[PDB]
Amino acid sequence: VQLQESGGGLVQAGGSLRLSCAASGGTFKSGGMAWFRQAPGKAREFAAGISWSGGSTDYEDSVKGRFTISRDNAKNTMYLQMNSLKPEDTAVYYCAAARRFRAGVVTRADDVDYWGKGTQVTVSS
Ligand code: NA
Repeated sequence: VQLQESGGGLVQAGGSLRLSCAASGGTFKSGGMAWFRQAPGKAREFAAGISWSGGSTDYEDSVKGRFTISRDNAKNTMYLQMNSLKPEDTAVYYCAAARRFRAGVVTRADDVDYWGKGTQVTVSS
């Protein structure tokens, strides 16, 4: 499975941003998926996760209530809606996926088989 992020760049504090991730549309598919984010020289920290079907989600504590993760398995996409952006949201955002067999919410890098290249998001006053 390959993954590719879209969205990003310079965004306004207090605004919103939607990131998207394209996943394989062929014979190999993602299971659970997630967004991770990385501050400089830090590890890829979990931000939001979603089960294969989309029925279950989880969020890092500082984004709960502001971020929504969703997916469209018909089109092989996965989205992060990021509201009320904060300076602390500045990071490289990575799309992540488990193998299809692991259908639960992904919350740990140990369970991420497939990574995107990442998209930088810089929240400016
Ligand atoms: Na990529």
